[PDB]
Amino acid sequence: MNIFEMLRIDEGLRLKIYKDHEGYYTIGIGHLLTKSPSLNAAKSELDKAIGRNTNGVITKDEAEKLFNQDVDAAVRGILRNAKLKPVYDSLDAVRRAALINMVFQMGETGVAGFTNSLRMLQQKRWDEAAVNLAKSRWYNQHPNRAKRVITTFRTGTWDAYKN
Ligand SMILES: [Cl-]
Ligand SMILES: [Cl-]
Ligand SMILES: [Zn+2]
Repeated sequence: MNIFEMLRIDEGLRLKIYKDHEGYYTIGIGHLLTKSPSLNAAKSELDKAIGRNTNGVITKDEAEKLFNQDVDAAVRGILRNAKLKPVYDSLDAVRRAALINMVFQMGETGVAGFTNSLRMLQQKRWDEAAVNLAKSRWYNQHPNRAKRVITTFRTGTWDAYKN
């Protein structure tokens, strides 16, 4: 398993613009288009992102392209951040993936705000981190997804994702 497969399971794949669980316009593999309520604004953004008049629909390949770009950006977000990098650098491969997943979902800034959990993870206090991470809006709004990520941080294995 790897980050891509992991995120593909958590985000799914949709080829037509859709409203996500937060009520925003998204497409492909969790690719947010706009937090605005206008579909037009979302189509504009889509065309801009893809480089063609899409009419709100894209191909698998195009979705995969947005996805590669998005995963790249999450990583770069991590590496650039003073609070995230040192943690990331302390972790094993599986756990790094769980950090990336969160950054992809919520943004570098968002994750950087989990001071306490970050600190526990850096100290390798897994069980503690996992409890702390669950005390969040993130967990409460996405219990199944959040449980898969937290487990991954807890065990360092891909178990939550096997299926
Ligand atoms: Cl793009
Ligand atoms: Cl969920
Ligand atoms: Zn959400």
